[PDB]
Amino acid sequence: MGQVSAVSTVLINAEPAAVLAAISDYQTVRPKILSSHYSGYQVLEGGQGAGTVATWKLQATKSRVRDVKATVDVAGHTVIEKDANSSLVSNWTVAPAGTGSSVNLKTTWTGAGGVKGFFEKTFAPLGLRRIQDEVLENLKKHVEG
Repeated sequence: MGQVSAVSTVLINAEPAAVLAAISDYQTVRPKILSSHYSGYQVLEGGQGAGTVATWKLQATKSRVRDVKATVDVAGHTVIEKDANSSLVSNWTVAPAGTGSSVNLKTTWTGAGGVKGFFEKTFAPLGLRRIQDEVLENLKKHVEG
C-alpha cells in the first residue's frame, strides 16, 4: 500500500520557533491566513497549542465543500490537523532554513478510487495543493510583517 498527498514547502523570513507558535495559534493567526476557499471558521476548543479543535468549510469549487473538523496535535515542531469528519490529515512541519525557516505542508488524500477519481469526481488535488500553498504564503507574510 502506497500513499498520496499534497506536499508543498515554503520559505519564511522568520524564526521557525515563532512560525511554529504561529501555526499552533488558531485564534489570531490561523483565521488571518486563510484563502478565499475557507468559510465558517470556528474554534471549538483551545486555540493555542495541542488539544485545539476547530472547524470550517473548504470549498474547492461550486459544488465541492468539505466540512472539516480538525483536531490539533502539536508535538516538537510539527502540528497535525486530523479531520474528524473525513479522512484528511494536514501536517505542519516547520524547521530552520539558513537565516529564516521553512514549512513542509503535507495534506493527505482519500476516496474510494485513486487520484484520477479523486480529481475527476471529488476534490481536485491540484486545487487542494494550490489552496494549501496559498495559506503558506499568507502565513509567511503574516509572521514576517
